[PDB]
Amino acid sequence: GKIEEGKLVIWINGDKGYNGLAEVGKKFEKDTGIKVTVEHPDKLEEKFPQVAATGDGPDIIFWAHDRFGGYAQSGLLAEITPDKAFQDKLYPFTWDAVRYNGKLIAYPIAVEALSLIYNKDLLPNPPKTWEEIPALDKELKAKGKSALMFNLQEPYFTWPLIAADGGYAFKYENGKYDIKDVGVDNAGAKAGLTFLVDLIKNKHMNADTDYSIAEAAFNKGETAMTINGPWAWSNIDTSKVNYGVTVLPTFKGQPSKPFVGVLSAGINAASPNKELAKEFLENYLLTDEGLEAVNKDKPLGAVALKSYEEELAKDPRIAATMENAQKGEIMPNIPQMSAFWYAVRTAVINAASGRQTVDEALKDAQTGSELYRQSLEIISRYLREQATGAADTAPMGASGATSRKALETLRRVGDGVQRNHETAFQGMLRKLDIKNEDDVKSLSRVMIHVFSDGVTNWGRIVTLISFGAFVAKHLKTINQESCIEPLAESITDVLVRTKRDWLVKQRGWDGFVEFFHV
Ligand SMILES: Cc1c(C(=O)O)n2c3ccc(Cl)c(c13)-c1c(nn(C)c1C)CSCc1cc(n(C)n1)CSc1cc(c3ccccc3c1)OCCC2
Ligand SMILES: OC[C@H]1O[C@H](O[C@H]2[C@H](O)[C@@H](O)[C@@H](O)O[C@@H]2CO)[C@H](O)[C@@H](O)[C@@H]1O
Repeated sequence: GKIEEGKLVIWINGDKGYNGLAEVGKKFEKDTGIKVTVEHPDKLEEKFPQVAATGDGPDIIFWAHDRFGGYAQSGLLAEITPDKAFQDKLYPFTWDAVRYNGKLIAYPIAVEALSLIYNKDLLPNPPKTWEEIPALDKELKAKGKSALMFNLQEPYFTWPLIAADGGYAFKYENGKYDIKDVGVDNAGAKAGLTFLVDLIKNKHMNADTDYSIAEAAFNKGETAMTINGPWAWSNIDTSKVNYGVTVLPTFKGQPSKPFVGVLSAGINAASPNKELAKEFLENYLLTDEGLEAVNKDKPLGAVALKSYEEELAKDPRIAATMENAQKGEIMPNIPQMSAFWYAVRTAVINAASGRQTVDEALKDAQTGSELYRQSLEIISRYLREQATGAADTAPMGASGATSRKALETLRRVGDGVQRNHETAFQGMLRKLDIKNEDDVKSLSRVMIHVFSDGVTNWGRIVTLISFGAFVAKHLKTINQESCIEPLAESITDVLVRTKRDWLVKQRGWDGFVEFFHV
């Protein structure tokens, strides 16, 4: 339950240079007498938010930057406040990757992008296009080899192809994300994923291939190509395969667009060792010697530290990494990234296995990715118009008909629940004694308990939201209207976290509208 004072516990993924990181920890111990323990738990990016929410977990968590906005939003990360001298030692765009609501919430370490890795003794020149891979596989099959194996279990590896002809996560224009505008089930995404599925149908790839299977095949000289990041180069070096690292193939004449990650280190908000952690990260790890120790274990990519990157940049494999990165897109760090990845992971796995068609898989992924924002739209608008008596005139935006009709439905059914359950609602409002924002943020734990116990149905979702409206009316009448949007956010988080899979199975809010159709 409590993080131990006077030591450092660090989590890093098991594909990274954790032995090199431990060597940095031993240098830290030699100076300070403070022991550093490096661990690489399975699913650490899922475990961290669970354990840290209880005040437990590591002092320092390493992951790509995309998960950190979610952690920061949940209050799990300490704000990072390096001095100018330190900040100037790292590239500005790396600090940008770890900025969330105006605050730095991790230290950037290195820039990662996937590349095409190829065996020059099988394939002296890499394919420039995805479309030529089937014919190459046919040539290679006659030699008792295959063209390509890569991890089909993690959507990170398949995204570059999905993105190539126009798939996107959240639209980015005019220096801004439009979180309502999700690009998972458009014609471009379908074209990419169909190409992948056709590779599998035509026995060029196997839907069961995972990281270890692809890595072993490439490193044993059994397959001519793989798709992987810099961390994989150590094991390829050890294997003695004559390998190149190059630009990903094009699809429909367009570059493959990898999602670019910045390996980052956050400090747990519950750590009593924040000063020790800052010292470790700034004055041991983010040094030429610290990064070299990690990079010698498993390569980092293009490091954030300018002095060391100037050495590393002369490596053609790093040049290739950066070429692919420039053709791709820096991942968002918005809290909705976790859901996007979960939705797309399932879509790829189901399309690849034949459990769903591409169209079915991508429709579900779209709905899953849109769920938080659409739910918040509906719930916020209902609570606010209930509180004030006046509706919001702003356009609903994307999937607007569904939002509008869900709101219209919820007006009917939710107004009814408020009337019929006035007595329970008034009683409970009095018991909970909500006076301010602090009281609203305290509701989540109890709300999750109540709502997640028992059966799942649309009626209970209506009760959740309708009591929210009942509370919002109270908040407005005591001059606490500023608490309504935090309330709506809390209710939305409870709903979507606890009922994600059920919601997607209903066609989200279209299910709700149909369920209560008069
Ligand atoms: C039965 C019921 C449900 C449900 O079926 O899941 N929900 C209610 C919401 C409110 C009420 Cl009054 C009732 C319910 C209810 C009760 N009896 N009857 C006859 C009714 C209709 C009281 S026993 C259940 C209960 C409620 C709380 N506790 C400690 N136990 C307050 S902690 C909280 C909970 C919220 C909240 C939802 C929005 C905002 C704040 C919330 C703060 O939503 C919980 C999920 C929705
Ligand atoms: O597959 C979804 C997954 O993609 C990214 O994770 C990468 C990670 O960034 C790399 O450093 C390397 O470890 O491979 C992972 C893919 O298995 C996202 O960072 C992650 O949040 C997301 O779930």
